[PDB]
Amino acid sequence: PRANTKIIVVGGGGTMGSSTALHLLRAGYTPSNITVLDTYPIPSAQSAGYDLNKIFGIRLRNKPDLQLYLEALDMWKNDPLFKPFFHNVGQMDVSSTEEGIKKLRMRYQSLLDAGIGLEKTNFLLESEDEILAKAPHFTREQIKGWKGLFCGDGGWLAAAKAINAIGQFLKEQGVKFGFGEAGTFKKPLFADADEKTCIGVETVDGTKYYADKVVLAAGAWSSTLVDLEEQCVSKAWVFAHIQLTPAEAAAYKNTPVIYDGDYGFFIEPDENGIIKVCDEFPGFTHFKMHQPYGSPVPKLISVPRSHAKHPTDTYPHASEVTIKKAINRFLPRFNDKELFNRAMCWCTDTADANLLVCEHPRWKGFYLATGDSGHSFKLLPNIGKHVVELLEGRLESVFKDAWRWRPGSGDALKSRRAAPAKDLADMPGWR
Ligand SMILES: *Cc1cc2c(cc1C)nc1c(=O)[nH]c(=O)nc-1n2C[C@H](O)[C@H](O)[C@H](O)COP(=O)(O)OP(=O)(O)OC[C@H]1O[C@@H](n2cnc3c(N)ncnc32)[C@H](O)[C@@H]1O
Repeated sequence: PRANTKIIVVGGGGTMGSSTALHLLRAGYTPSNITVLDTYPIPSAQSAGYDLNKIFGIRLRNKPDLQLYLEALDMWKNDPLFKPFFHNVGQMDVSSTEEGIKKLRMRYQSLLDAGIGLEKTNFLLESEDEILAKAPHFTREQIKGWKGLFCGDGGWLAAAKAINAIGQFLKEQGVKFGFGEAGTFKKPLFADADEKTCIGVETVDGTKYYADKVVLAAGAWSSTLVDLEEQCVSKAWVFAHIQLTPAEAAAYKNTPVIYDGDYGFFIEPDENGIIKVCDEFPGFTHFKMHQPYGSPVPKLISVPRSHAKHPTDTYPHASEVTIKKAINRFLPRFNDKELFNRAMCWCTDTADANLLVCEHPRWKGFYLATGDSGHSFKLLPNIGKHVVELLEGRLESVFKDAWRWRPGSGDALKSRRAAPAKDLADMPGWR
């Protein structure tokens, strides 16, 4: 029974972890029977969801994407917990190359082919007046030859504030927590030597926790903690910040997310006039030597870098150039603004960009909730519901099949992206 079942959530201070913790409580699980274990207190300061904002937008690259999007949209708009952090300003994809424009038109036609009537809230913009109509901060000279795709259900998400909102609820309900070395996963605990029955986890300080079921939602650290057999390759993307005065930020109030595949994107300034700018690239890996549990031999795994141990860290010099090019494209008036809060954000890719959400093949009672593939923060409100369904053996096949244990199903180093990720050991400047 739910009331008498104990669950351990590793990485419960992150996106998929806190979501799982939330839906356990909603399902009627006893709060004191739930134990969240994360290196950092929720919201985890090293979590990929520990950001000013993320983008919410429709994307149909896999079979479960449509239902996951519709589910999250419904909750981002109506759920009293998540609603205050969704800003529905829309999103616009632009391009001036013939291949980029070609790609816009195909993405638009892709939405139509779903047959649910997405053409009602998604429009192609073939004129310059149509573009300026939805994004008046551009100039007519700037957007000469641009074509646009406007998705109206889009917008951005107050990321860290949303995870923090879940955390406040968890603590207020009486969920037990473990931080620092007492919250840092080391290995699972087993009943016998055959290791076919998991009964808990041990942290790096030696502390042991016992429960009926364990959930591993360690994000980009998952493949370093347990042996995922190269199903997940962790990569880092980059962003920077610029600050506008209230008078400068005025022309961008309620502005749609602007995106161009050949440059990157930016989001409207927040409460403090801060604009974030990402670029567009396959990501950076960081292979460092590590022994994940389940592997008999120290493998070389892409491990996220610790900002705590490396304070001077920003990002490679190549990133500085591409971020400045993005700024020159979208916000040329601010080309003299200073960049600050340069940082790297870590995700983990699967081969087909589907999630990795499944019970461990051998470790019965041990479950995996990772494989975010750098596009899953949008699933914060609803992903935890399906993880619970997995634990109770009620996950529908459309999700269970795509999220299945699938080693040797392709190369996650390249994934669905344009190129294999380069490593930070070959990029100068970030250290
Ligand atoms: C990097 C990035 C990602 C991103 C994005 C922009 C950037 C720069 N923009 C997005 C967007 O616009 N829209 C969107 O939908 N997603 C976007 N993303 C991706 C998103 O951030 C990730 O997909 C997602 O956040 C990852 O989820 P996950 O739950 O997997 O990740 P996490 O929050 O990092 O969770 C990890 C937690 O695990 C804890 N941890 C790590 N190790 C341990 C150990 N050993 N023991 C206990 N806990 C551990 C971490 O501390 C963290 O709390």
